Amino acid sequence: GAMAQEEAGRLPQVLARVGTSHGITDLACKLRFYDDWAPEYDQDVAALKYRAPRLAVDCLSRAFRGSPHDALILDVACGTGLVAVELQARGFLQVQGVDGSPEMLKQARARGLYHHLSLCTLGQEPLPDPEGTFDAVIIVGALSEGQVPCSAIPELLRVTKPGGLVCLTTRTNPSNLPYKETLEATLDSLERAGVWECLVTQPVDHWELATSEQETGLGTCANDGFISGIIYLYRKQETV
Ligand SMILES: Nc1ncnc2c1ncn2[C@@H]1O[C@H](CSCC[C@H](N)C(=O)O)[C@@H](O)[C@H]1O
Repeated sequence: GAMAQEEAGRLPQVLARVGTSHGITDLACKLRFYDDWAPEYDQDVAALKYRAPRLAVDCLSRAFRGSPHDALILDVACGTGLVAVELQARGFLQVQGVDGSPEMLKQARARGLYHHLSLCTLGQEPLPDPEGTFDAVIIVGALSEGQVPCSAIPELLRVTKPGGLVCLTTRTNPSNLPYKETLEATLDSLERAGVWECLVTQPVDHWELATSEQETGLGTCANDGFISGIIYLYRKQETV
């Protein structure tokens, strides 16, 4: 495909391509190309100031009545080694998930924090784990924008049991800035439906990028008007 299937089906392409299989050398090659930029992505989060991992992990435990020790936690391809290392110290002794880049997998798997990690990118297709599997899931830097199509996230929720916790972070408004409010309304519909109930939304640097204290004036010279980086935690299956 081109441009990761319009900056949406990127990962989804991998499941499509991995279906053929029987190509460990090239399958690694494709991932190897992704990992080429990978290091450039790491520094990118620092520039974005994704506090999520710090507050995100803390917030989950604060709202997570169950112990990550006895509960089964889930992490996605965006389960950066450090989040897991912090997760372990946080009190998570049980973790499962899926990741696309071996380098991303190496931190998690080689770390020895994740009980079981699986290679398999996706996005416009269901998550690898089954429903009612893990008591909670925590992914960072993966959303509708070629990485993890926001419709698929709810699949992660599906693999999460009721009363569980789902934690995610990425660019809130990479595009469709007004759609965020539309997006927020969508969560409420799911909450109302009973699928999941929004708990809290942790602060980030997303507001400042789109809106500047000075004003609209010289907007282009201000390099502002786009909201990015935000974290939030939702409960699994709850009433309104
Ligand atoms: N469902 C999924 N399965 C596997 N990998 C996924 C995934 N969703 C996102 N990813 C990961 O997201 C990255 C996109 S391309 C790599 C860029 C950089 N490593 C980064 O962290 O963004 C890959 O590392 C890929 O493994």
